[PDB]
Amino acid sequence: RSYPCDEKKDSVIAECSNRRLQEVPQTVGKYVTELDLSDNFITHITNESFQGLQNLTKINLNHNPNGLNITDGAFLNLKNLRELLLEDNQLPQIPSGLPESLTELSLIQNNIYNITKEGISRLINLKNLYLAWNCYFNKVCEKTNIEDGVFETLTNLELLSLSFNSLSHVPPKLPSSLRKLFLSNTQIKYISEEDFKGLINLTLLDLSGNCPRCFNAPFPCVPCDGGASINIDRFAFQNLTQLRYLNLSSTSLRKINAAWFKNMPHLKVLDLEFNYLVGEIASGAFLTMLPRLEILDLSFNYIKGSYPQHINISRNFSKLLSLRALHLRGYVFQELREDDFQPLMQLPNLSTINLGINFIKQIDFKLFQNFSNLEIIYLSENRISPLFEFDPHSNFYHFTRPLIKPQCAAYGKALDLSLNSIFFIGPNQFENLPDIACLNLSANSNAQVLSGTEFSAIPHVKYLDLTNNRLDFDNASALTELSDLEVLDLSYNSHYFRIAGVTHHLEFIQNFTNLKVLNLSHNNIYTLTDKYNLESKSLVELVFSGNRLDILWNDDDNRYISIFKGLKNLTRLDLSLNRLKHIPNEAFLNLPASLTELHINDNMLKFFNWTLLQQFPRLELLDLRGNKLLFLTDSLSDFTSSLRTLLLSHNRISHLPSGFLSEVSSLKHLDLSSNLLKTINKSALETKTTTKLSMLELHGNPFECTCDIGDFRRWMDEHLNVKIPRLVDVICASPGDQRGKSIVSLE
Amino acid sequence: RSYPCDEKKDSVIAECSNRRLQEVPQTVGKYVTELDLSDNFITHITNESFQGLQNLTKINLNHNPNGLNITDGAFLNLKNLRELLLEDNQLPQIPSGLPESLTELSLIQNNIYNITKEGISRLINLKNLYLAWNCYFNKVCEKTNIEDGVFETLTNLELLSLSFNSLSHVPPKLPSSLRKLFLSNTQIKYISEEDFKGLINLTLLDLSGNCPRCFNAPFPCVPCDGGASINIDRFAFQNLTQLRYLNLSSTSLRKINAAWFKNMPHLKVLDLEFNYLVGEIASGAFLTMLPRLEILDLSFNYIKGSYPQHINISRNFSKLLSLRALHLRGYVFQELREDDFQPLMQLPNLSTINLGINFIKQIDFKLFQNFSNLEIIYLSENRISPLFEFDPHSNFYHFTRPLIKPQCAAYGKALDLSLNSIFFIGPNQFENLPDIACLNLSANSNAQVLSGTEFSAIPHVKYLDLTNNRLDFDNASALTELSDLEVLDLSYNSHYFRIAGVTHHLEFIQNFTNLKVLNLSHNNIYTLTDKYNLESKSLVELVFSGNRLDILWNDDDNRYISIFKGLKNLTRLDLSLNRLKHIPNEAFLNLPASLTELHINDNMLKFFNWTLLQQFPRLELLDLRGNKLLFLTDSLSDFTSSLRTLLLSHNRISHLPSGFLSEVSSLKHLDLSSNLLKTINKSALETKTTTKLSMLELHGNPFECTCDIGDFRRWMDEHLNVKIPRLVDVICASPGDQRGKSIVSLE
Ligand SMILES: *[C@@H]1O[C@H](CO)[C@@H](O[C@@H]2O[C@H](CO)[C@@H](O[C@@H]3O[C@H](CO)[C@@H](O)[C@H](O)[C@@H]3O)[C@H](O)[C@H]2NC(C)=O)[C@H](O)[C@H]1NC(C)=O
Ligand SMILES: *[C@@H]1O[C@H](CO)[C@@H](O[C@@H]2O[C@H](CO)[C@@H](O[C@@H]3O[C@H](CO)[C@@H](O)[C@H](O)[C@@H]3O)[C@H](O)[C@H]2NC(C)=O)[C@H](O)[C@H]1NC(C)=O
Ligand SMILES: *[C@@H]1O[C@H](CO)[C@@H](O[C@@H]2O[C@H](CO)[C@@H](O[C@@H]3O[C@H](CO)[C@@H](O)[C@H](O)[C@@H]3O)[C@H](O)[C@H]2NC(C)=O)[C@H](O)[C@H]1NC(C)=O
Ligand SMILES: *[C@@H]1O[C@H](CO)[C@@H](O[C@@H]2O[C@H](CO)[C@@H](O[C@@H]3O[C@H](CO)[C@@H](O)[C@H](O)[C@@H]3O)[C@H](O)[C@H]2NC(C)=O)[C@H](O)[C@H]1NC(C)=O
Ligand SMILES: CCCCc1cc2c(o1)c(N)nc1ccccc12
Ligand SMILES: CCCCc1cc2c(o1)c(N)nc1ccccc12
Ligand SMILES: *[C@@H]1O[C@H](CO)[C@@H](O)[C@H](O)[C@H]1NC(C)=O
Ligand SMILES: *[C@@H]1O[C@H](CO)[C@@H](O)[C@H](O)[C@H]1NC(C)=O
Ligand SMILES: *[C@@H]1O[C@H](CO)[C@@H](O)[C@H](O)[C@H]1NC(C)=O
Ligand SMILES: *[C@@H]1O[C@H](CO)[C@@H](O)[C@H](O)[C@H]1NC(C)=O
Ligand SMILES: *[C@@H]1O[C@H](CO)[C@@H](O)[C@H](O)[C@H]1NC(C)=O
Ligand SMILES: *[C@@H]1O[C@H](CO)[C@@H](O)[C@H](O)[C@H]1NC(C)=O
Ligand SMILES: *[C@@H]1O[C@H](CO)[C@@H](O)[C@H](O)[C@H]1NC(C)=O
Ligand SMILES: *[C@@H]1O[C@H](CO)[C@@H](O)[C@H](O)[C@H]1NC(C)=O
Ligand SMILES: *[C@@H]1O[C@H](CO)[C@@H](O)[C@H](O)[C@H]1NC(C)=O
Ligand SMILES: *[C@@H]1O[C@H](CO)[C@@H](O)[C@H](O)[C@H]1NC(C)=O
Ligand SMILES: *[C@@H]1O[C@H](CO)[C@@H](O)[C@H](O)[C@H]1NC(C)=O
Ligand SMILES: *[C@@H]1O[C@H](CO)[C@@H](O)[C@H](O)[C@H]1NC(C)=O
Ligand SMILES: *[C@@H]1O[C@H](CO)[C@@H](O)[C@H](O)[C@H]1NC(C)=O
Ligand SMILES: *[C@@H]1O[C@H](CO)[C@@H](O)[C@H](O)[C@H]1NC(C)=O
Ligand SMILES: *[C@@H]1O[C@H](CO)[C@@H](O)[C@H](O)[C@H]1NC(C)=O
Ligand SMILES: *[C@@H]1O[C@H](CO)[C@@H](O)[C@H](O)[C@H]1NC(C)=O
Ligand SMILES: *[C@@H]1O[C@H](CO)[C@@H](O)[C@H](O)[C@H]1NC(C)=O
Ligand SMILES: *[C@@H]1O[C@H](CO)[C@@H](O)[C@H](O)[C@H]1NC(C)=O
Repeated sequence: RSYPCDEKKDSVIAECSNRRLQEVPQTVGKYVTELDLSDNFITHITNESFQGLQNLTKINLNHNPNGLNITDGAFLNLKNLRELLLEDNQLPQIPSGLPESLTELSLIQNNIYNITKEGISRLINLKNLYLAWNCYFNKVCEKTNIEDGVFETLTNLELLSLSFNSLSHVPPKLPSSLRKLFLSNTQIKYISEEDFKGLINLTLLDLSGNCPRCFNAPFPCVPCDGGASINIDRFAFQNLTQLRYLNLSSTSLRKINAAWFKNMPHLKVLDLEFNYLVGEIASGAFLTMLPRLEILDLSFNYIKGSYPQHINISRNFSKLLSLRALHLRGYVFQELREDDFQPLMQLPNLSTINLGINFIKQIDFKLFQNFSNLEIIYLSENRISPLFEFDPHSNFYHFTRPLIKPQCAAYGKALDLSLNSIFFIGPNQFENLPDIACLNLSANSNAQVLSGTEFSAIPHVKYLDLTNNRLDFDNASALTELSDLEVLDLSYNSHYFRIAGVTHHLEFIQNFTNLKVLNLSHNNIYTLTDKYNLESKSLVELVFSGNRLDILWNDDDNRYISIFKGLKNLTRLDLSLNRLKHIPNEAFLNLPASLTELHINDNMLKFFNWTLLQQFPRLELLDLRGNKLLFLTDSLSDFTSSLRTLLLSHNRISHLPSGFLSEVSSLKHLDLSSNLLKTINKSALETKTTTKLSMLELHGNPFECTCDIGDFRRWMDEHLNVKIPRLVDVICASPGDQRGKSIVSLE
Repeated sequence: RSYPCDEKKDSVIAECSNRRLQEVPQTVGKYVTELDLSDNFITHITNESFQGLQNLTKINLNHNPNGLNITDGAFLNLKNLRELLLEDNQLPQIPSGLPESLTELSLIQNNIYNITKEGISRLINLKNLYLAWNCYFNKVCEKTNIEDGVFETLTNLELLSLSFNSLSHVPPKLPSSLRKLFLSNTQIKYISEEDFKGLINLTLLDLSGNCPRCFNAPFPCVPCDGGASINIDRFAFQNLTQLRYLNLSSTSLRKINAAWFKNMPHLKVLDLEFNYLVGEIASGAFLTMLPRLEILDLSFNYIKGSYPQHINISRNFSKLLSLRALHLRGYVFQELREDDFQPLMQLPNLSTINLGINFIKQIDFKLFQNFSNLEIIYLSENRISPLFEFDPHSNFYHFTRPLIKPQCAAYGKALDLSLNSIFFIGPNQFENLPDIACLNLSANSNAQVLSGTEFSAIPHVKYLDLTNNRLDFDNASALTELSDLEVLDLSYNSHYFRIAGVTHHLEFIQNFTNLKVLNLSHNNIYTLTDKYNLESKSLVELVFSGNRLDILWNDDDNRYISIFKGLKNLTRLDLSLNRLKHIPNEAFLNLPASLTELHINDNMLKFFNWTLLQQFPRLELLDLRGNKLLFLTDSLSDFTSSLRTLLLSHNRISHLPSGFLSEVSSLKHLDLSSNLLKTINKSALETKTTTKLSMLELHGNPFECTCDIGDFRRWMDEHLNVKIPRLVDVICASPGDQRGKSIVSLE
């Protein structure tokens, strides 16, 4: 049994990260090809650390310890080591005597201020070299010395990242093999005609954050004198004929030279965020030179102190024939009129329009249907009313998550109006819109009494997000015009639900013949009007977490005893976070017999009636994590032949009954972590049959490592293929001389 | 080392199929959850076959042997057996005493004519039961007796397949749990009001092939008397409110009762192929009752002997608001005019139109751009000119592969004009078309001299399929108007290439700045005009199989010695099937130094100069399978530190040199199957280092199983994680007493 790592198997990974290791383990399998030792407490690497492990092609030593001392030549023996990750190790230098086999080396987030021939010029197979984020913001550090011609040797180098270092000039003598060159936030003020003249293979150039626009910066930001623009020679990009990505965000551009793009016939992504380009947006010649451009980001180009009535888009936007996505967040303007987006309306592939964070107060919605074919109309975070801190592997200037959840966007055209002030829905709000399938009205503080007409103009919504509002369910016909609805999210509408004296009608749920997923979480539901039962022939999943089943199922009240029984198709039910101390037997018995997955985690349960599992013959997963359960039934084998996964972590169990690990015929995964087990008896292991488990989780119990643990230790050896994860965290609490050892120590 | 099965690891599969096993192996790992024993020579199953293997949830015994004798209660001990596959085993009955744990049982393609309570009524957890294809066509077999109420017990049954059995009537007493009911080709002539009256959960109903349309059938086909229609009671489908799929193909329908669909508000797929519905296509009321229908298949509804001028589509097609795909193959008509498809033109989601196999002679192509948004215009196999045999798990009436290759369709709008008679391209052929990205002109016997203007009206093609034509490359500007082209398929244009006295100009390949993949296979290329070199800065993959490099690289001719050198970006090169007996050193040396993958398989090579691998430092895969190589270099370790996979199966190698399995630092996968190895020496195994292999293939060598094989056998035990597949086929050829044993036998 592999220790302290967990092995996964076109290569074999030893997962050994975040395990408190104070040394490289000397027990790595000889068949391992990738070794992850990140996030431990390792302080020395030498030539003995990985002795003879010639199958290792990748080693991850990021974030050690929690500086890392690597001797000269420590890795030199590894003849096929290709990838070495040494991020966030407080290194003062590039380690010497690295193996010539390397194709990827990462030294991100260290204290390296000297890039030398001695450290890298021998690494002639290098393909990707990451040196970003060694000297930046208000760190105490030195300007980076790049030894003249250090990279010139590296004739296979395709990616070089030097961002977030103090460089002052583009390094000379770069190899023409480069494809991707990242020089963001390097304090370069001037790009010469010579800087990139031989980089005829380059596909990506990142010059962002040189002469930055520092107003309202979320980091320590140092502008060029006067807040001046980066200075880019007219001929700087003359031979960059392979460029697809160009990042000039936060370079304090006021002017774009259209002829910069004369010899980039492939440019596909242009990032121009956080500049001063309102004037170029209105009249820019560069827009005519980009007929293959797919993504244009012009976000945060606002004029400080200016709140113009309208956005001013050049007619030359009509020449962006391949455009797919246009991001215009943070331009800052009051009203969007149809005439204002005329230049975009014939572009055949413009599918995403992003107008987030513009403080727009009014939109002429009819305009969107006159575009050729929008699929994402993203208007989140405006003012519409009724009609180390930075991840070095992510984008610095924006989030990269999808604008609209993929599960909602998969249904078809999407309109996102979240985080505005559309506090009620008037009879004309959705007039003249495309056939919207995905609608987001989250966080509009909406208090509407939905009554069956409000979405009549967009009646084919399939995924509706009404979260974080204050909906008032006073009318049983709410939402019944949406006949095709499949997903409804009503999470965080507690406002009226918490008030006993107003009405709460959830009758409408029965009207949907296509509804599959319903989220009622965090509504503080404790009382309903007239009809006490939820009913649906179609619903498969109900999330009811964060409500008050403790009240609904109070022992003095019989009204809600079948609240979910009428969800005749239900397979997944989440009752977590409902303050439950015990469930009435009759209420448990009235849960739908169709259930396969039942979550009751994070309640306060001291009692569970196991016998009632006899009435759920399709139940595969039962989650009771995070409760106060003091004991387990001794008869689970009599109550289920379907249960596959039983999650019981974070309870107060101190004894495992006879047969618990063997007798349930279908049980594969049993999580008993973070309970109060001191031992596991022989009788628990085996009765008439032998275990069918494939995973048993036990970390965080106070095991007693006397000879009384001997039967379980022998059982572990007889049953190697029962995975017990985190053996390093399956720790003797006693006796004193064994405290802190994994139970897997001692004999 | 697991034998005779190969183990793969949320479950562990023992792959044990097609290994000539004459008995269930008694060596299955106790941790195995799915056991595949299909396609062996097993003839008996008893209660000893799977004794104690309580982790088995799935067993596949299909196609044994190559009848299978299963004793009463043989599987009864397995308490969690869920899936049992027993297809094509010549069973005369349902096995008795099957385990109550079963949720899936397949008895497809047996000799079972009796469905009895004794066999199935105890299986109350069954969810899917397959009994199809036990009595059909001209098999000698009996009508199926279904014991009254046999399925009524099965209150969890969701899928029941009885197709291709002689049933005569729908069985009574079906459980209302059913979701999918397949009764294709069951000789049922009449559907009563009672037949499906309680099936309120049904989503799929398959009644195809009852009262079949037998003209030109590719199987023995028995029509209803007179060729009459199936007889479906008006109220037959009255309660099938959950139906999404309805298959009435080949039921000899002339009339569709529109009110059959009155209570199917969810119907999504309607299959009506091989009927007599020309009159209903022209005027059918049913088209108004299907506003959620996505796929309509009306293929092969032609009137025998009739070749009308035009197709006649009802205006009611305009009511099919959700339609995505319309299949109208085999209607048979002469000309497609714009007025004829008016009813389809406003449907917003109609993305696929399939008019295959109509013998259409003329098309008004401008019509397609007036649809709302077609993405697949499939006109393959028409007459346009210049302007057991059946897989029981597939569809019986059509192929299910995508109409257009997904790699071509991923680029955008697709027009497939393959298998017509467009034998030259005139100046107006592609006028008035949408912006086509994927164009298929395969198999039009096209002899055009392409000259740089023929695709001017559709200049943004990205994936062009010109295979199986007779292109005449007399003009160096061919195809140069397609500036965005990324994939070009010129396979099987040997016609003019085989003629020495006509010109062959391939200069144009250099003009494409986006070209990634070029297929020149099967062109019999042996001579080019003026320029002897292929050149491209962008190309990554060239397929040159099936040409005459043997001639191009003849020792008396220096003209083609750098033919591929100018493909400066190339990583994948396929030179298979070029009749090569030896490659000139200088020609091998002139292959691009960028190569990662090089295929020279299926030539006639007796010589390979291994030393020349020193000039390919990115080479990862080398494929030399299917040649005549008599020996291997002894120095491969000196010639490469990049080679990962070396494929040498089907050559004539009889000795492995010292260090072959250990000394190449990067070599992981070595295929030496089907050579003439008698032994593997100690020195081959290990020299300064020890093996880095993770896979070694050795099946089909004539091994000598004397004590001289002892060093290799010990090495196999020391190196368990070097996978040697198919140990059953790694067979002693000698001595006589060991012949036929796996080398893994004997000590
Ligand atoms: C409707 O609009 C709301 C508000 O814009 C969307 O809420 C946002 O949803 C995203 C995506 O899930 C949340 O980001 C994620 O958060 C977690 C951190 O807890 C992280 O694991 C992910 O990496 C990701 O960043 C975001 O915080 C949340 N914003 C707010 C204010 O709640 C919602 O997704 C939209 N609905 C649809 C259907 O698109
Ligand atoms: C309200 O309840 C729904 C239903 O549970 C929540 O949406 C669901 O959120 C889960 C993630 O918690 C999604 O599952 C995940 O899907 C991703 C992408 O396929 C997968 O990679 C993950 O491993 C996991 O399976 C699930 O798809 C999603 N369902 C739908 C219909 O969107 C929703 O987030 C809840 N709302 C609030 C405000 O919490
Ligand atoms: C352009 O049109 C031609 C002719 O219609 C297409 O050729 C056809 O391609 C399909 C798909 O690959 C072939 O089917 C496949 O064949 C093999 C059997 O060898 C099988 O492995 C697959 O399961 C599949 O059935 C088909 O035989 C072939 N037809 C002919 C007459 O050659 C071609 O794919 C079209 N090109 C594009 C880009 O879509
Ligand atoms: C002419 O040469 C091209 C380039 O090799 C051939 O198309 C390629 O065919 C291979 C299959 O042999 C495709 O790879 C396969 O892709 C599928 C789907 O992703 C994957 O599941 C398989 O495991 C395998 O990777 C490859 O995608 C495809 N390339 C393109 C650009 O379509 C083409 O078939 C050849 N033409 C003739 C007539 O043989
Ligand atoms: C996103 C741009 C930062 C400068 C700015 C503009 C505005 C705000 O902040 C800001 N915080 N609120 C506003 C409210 C109405 C109109 C303009 C703004
Ligand atoms: C696909 C329909 C089978 C009956 C049929 C019609 C025709 C053929 O076969 C057939 N084989 N060739 C034809 C040529 C021109 C017009 C009609 C046909
Ligand atoms: C680094 O570790 C080595 C031993 O591996 C030790 O001799 C040396 O003192 C350490 N270096 C520093 C700067 O602490
Ligand atoms: C530049 O790219 C080409 C492919 O067109 C390639 O052959 C060349 O090796 C690259 N340049 C280098 C490695 O300097
Ligand atoms: C629009 O997108 C489609 C699908 O990706 C592509 O085929 C087409 O060439 C694009 N049109 C333009 C003008 O780029
Ligand atoms: C709609 O779009 C077209 C361009 O496709 C434009 O000419 C026209 O002015 C727009 N119509 C309206 C009403 O804005
Ligand atoms: C709900 O609102 C509708 C539309 O206003 C109204 O006609 C109906 O009477 C109300 N429904 C109730 C009270 O159930
Ligand atoms: C909602 O469903 C009930 C049947 O349970 C029906 O009485 C009611 O009319 C439906 N309401 C609407 C507006 O469809
Ligand atoms: C029950 O759920 C499944 C899965 O979503 C669905 O196929 C079926 O239509 C549902 N049943 C009903 C009556 O709506
Ligand atoms: C379990 O539930 C049933 C009532 O439904 C009862 O017979 C048995 O007493 C229960 N156990 C407990 C602890 O209430
Ligand atoms: C079932 O598999 C587990 C490993 O997942 C193994 O330890 C156990 O012995 C097996 N049980 C039986 C009865 O074979
Ligand atoms: C089937 O095999 C059993 C032994 O397992 C044997 O007794 C019996 O004769 C066989 N049945 C037939 C019909 O051959
Ligand atoms: C019919 O489907 C429903 C879901 O709406 C389900 O509750 C019921 O169990 C199914 N019918 C059966 C099992 O007979
Ligand atoms: C058309 O398809 C889209 C995307 O799948 C879907 O949102 C929409 O509802 C469909 N329109 C109709 C009329 O079915
Ligand atoms: C084009 O399509 C529309 C329906 O969208 C139809 O009314 C019109 O008649 C068609 N035009 C031509 C020229 O066929
Ligand atoms: C190829 O054809 C073009 C168009 O016909 C013609 O103008 C040109 O002269 C020819 N190109 C040659 C012979 O290279
Ligand atoms: C094709 O490429 C060559 C340069 O190698 C150039 O002479 C020729 O003009 C190009 N032809 C066309 C039609 O673009
Ligand atoms: C070489 O190939 C890669 C992968 O397709 C591509 O990124 C690059 O553009 C190519 N180089 C040239 C010069 O076209
Ligand atoms: C391998 O190639 C080179 C010539 O390029 C030569 O030195 C050596 O003789 C060659 N070996 C054979 C067998 O030709
Ligand atoms: C490398 O891994 C193989 C299994 O893939 C193993 O048999 C061999 O002993 C390993 N070699 C070394 C040097 O550890």
